[PDB]
Amino acid sequence: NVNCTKILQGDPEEIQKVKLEILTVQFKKRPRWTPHDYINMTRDCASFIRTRKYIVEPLTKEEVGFPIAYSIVVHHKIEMLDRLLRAIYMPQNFYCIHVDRKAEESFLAAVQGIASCFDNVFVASQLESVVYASWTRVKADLNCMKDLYRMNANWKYLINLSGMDFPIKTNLEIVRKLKCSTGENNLETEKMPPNKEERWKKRYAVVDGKLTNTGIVKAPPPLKTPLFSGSAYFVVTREYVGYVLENENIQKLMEWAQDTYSPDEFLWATIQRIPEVPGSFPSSNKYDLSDMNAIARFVKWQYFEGDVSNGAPYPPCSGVHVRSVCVFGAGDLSWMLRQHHLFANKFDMDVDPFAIQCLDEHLRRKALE
Ligand SMILES: *[C@@H]1O[C@H](CO[C@@H]2O[C@@H](C)[C@@H](O)[C@@H](O)[C@@H]2O)[C@@H](O[C@@H]2O[C@H](CO)[C@@H](O)[C@H](O)[C@H]2NC(C)=O)[C@H](O)[C@H]1NC(C)=O
Ligand SMILES: O=c1ccn([C@@H]2O[C@H](COP(=O)(O)OP(=O)(O)O)[C@@H](O)[C@H]2O)c(=O)[nH]1
Ligand SMILES: *[C@@H]1O[C@H](CO)[C@@H](O)[C@H](O)[C@H]1NC(C)=O
Ligand code: NA
Repeated sequence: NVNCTKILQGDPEEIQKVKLEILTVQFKKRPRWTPHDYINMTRDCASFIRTRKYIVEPLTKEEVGFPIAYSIVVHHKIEMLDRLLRAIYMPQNFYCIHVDRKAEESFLAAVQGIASCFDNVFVASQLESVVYASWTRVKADLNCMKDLYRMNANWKYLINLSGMDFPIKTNLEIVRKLKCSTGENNLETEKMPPNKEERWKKRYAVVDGKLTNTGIVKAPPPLKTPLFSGSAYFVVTREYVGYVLENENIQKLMEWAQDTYSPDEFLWATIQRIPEVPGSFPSSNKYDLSDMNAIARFVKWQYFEGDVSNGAPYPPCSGVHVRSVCVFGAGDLSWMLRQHHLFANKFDMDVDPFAIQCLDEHLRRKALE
């Protein structure tokens, strides 16, 4: 009933039609799949793959010759994970899923179910209990990095994702952008703004499942170069993964970073400017990369949204905001798709499944050409 073609072109009438449908009593009562449904469905992997329409064969030789690794950190919403995995799944790639140690038993079993169906999807060999804004969020990605670097020698790039991400490019287009990177990494990395300093000048501790400022003053970072500011999300070469897992100075930086607030938002940005890190850029601010100029992740921050022809980096959210981040509505997609980033965040089947559906369809159609 929803014309996804009109949605992707940005037709206000079709968008309004989605907005109205979302408001109905009938929509909010719609039947949802449970983690138990997934435990059930994945007993028969052949039928699960067929039914859910995973892609079982690589689409081009170009893609076959360019394997990609993914690290996916999740804790809930099994249906969104299955949609995300299906959208990015290729037989030649690798997928490590980190399930939060605190997640529900049934969710963890459902993730293991899905993973058991694929030789190249698997659960991280070590799980962290992930506390919001803490080191354990970084630690989750490092765990996956460790597994992936050991399991195969031939993948080119690692991309980290969360459970509520969605691709806005096909595998083929991602591979081509990565080939265009020429062994360089790509992620946000900008001069540290002075209002983010309280996050690492002080020691933070977990008090009652919650990361809190102790007020204790930290030693300076063990680094010649500056700290840089960025995001949790990155696109990095295998050689970078290797270096970071084994280099001693990087290790000291990480150990120093453990008791900071949101270390994920400076750790990667910072390492990317250390000389000798594979794929790194010089620390000169001429090479700084903003979130819009990097390709890693398109994200809309509430306080930045506005009139793009008036200086706003992107137009207002059409979904809803959660902690200042736009969760995308169908009205966001048109503009989003003209951007160069590989993935976007956040989506949510509970808020606007029509956004995901149209994006999902468009990408599958586009790929099968
Ligand atoms: C596993 O699933 C099958 C199919 O159930 C359907 O799909 C599921 C994912 C979920 O959405 C269910 O609500 C759907 O009905 C189950 O087989 C069904 O069993 C019910 C109850 O006896 C029956 O009414 C249906 O006709 C059956 N459908 C089919 C296709 O056989 C099955 O019971 C589930 N098994 C377990 C162990 O939970
Ligand atoms: O209890 C939690 C909460 C968060 N996460 C993960 O941490 C990452 C970041 O979560 P989110 O994007 O919601 O944090 P925020 O958007 O508020 O910065 C995601 O991969 C989540 O799956 C987690 O593993 N356990
Ligand atoms: C959806 O809209 C497009 C573009 O306006 C139109 O060409 C197409 O026929 C429509 N699809 C259906 C099945 O109604
Ligand atoms: Na597996």
